[PDB]
Amino acid sequence: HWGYGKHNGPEHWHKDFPIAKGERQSPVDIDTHTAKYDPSLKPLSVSYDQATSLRILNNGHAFNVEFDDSQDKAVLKGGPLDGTYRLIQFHFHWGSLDGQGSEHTVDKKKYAAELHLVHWNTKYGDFGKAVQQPDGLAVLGIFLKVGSAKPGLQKVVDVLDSIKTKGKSADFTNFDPRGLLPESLDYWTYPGSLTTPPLLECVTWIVLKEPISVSSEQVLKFRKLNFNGEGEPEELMVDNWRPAQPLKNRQIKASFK
Ligand SMILES: NS(=O)(=O)c1ccc(NC(=S)Nc2cccc(I)c2)cc1
Ligand SMILES: [Zn+2]
Repeated sequence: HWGYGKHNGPEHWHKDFPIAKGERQSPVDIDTHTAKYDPSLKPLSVSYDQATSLRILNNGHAFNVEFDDSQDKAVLKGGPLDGTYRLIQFHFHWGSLDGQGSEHTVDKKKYAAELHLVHWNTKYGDFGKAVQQPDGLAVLGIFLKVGSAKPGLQKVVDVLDSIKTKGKSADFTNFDPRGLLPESLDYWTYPGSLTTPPLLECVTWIVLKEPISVSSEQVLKFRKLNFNGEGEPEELMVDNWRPAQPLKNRQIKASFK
């Protein structure tokens, strides 16, 4: 199975998922001097006030906080998007050290971690149909740097003990994802892919300019999670990030001058 180790990591993925070398792969480096301001871009609309979180899951690659997406409760729209995208889950990618961990980079700078809030286009009826479409998903990416703690993250951090190993899940209702956002909604956007297998080229990427700060103690507890299942040799869940992929024939647009 694919992973992030020496023998099954990002350099291996193309063998089972040929699209790894495709024309709109993610993540990418965001070159801030080359990204063009696009005045025709609309403000982002994040409507999370009716969000219903259900569960948190260690899936052996990261942990997912899952939401009830059987109704328009938590949706993303506007920006570069047409139509409504429902929140289905969010997850993080992070490093073994504070100097690495994000998937996207900004002028080659790596952040300590990166949050992905995953949304699917309601015109395709379910998530499985949506990932088969070029405009099927919208993922909102948010960088994390280490500094002051993020109060809105602590509920997540405190449950990680109960989902230490692969396949474990825990009840996680009444969590408000609005506590994970930065102040500004300024963003870059470009067409890309899932950053893990099957690497489908179905994503409109929306990456926020402003990082959130988390504490060293918060990211430390990320790093205490396990890739392996219970009763297996311990491998710490760290460096579950794919590095920057060739931009090729794409332009990154900025929502801001
Ligand atoms: N890291 S990311 O580009 O935000 C991202 C978002 C969603 C997924 N995978 C979803 S949740 N599961 C999935 C998707 C497509 C096919 C299959 I099989 C499983 C995988 C990666
Ligand atoms: Zn991700």
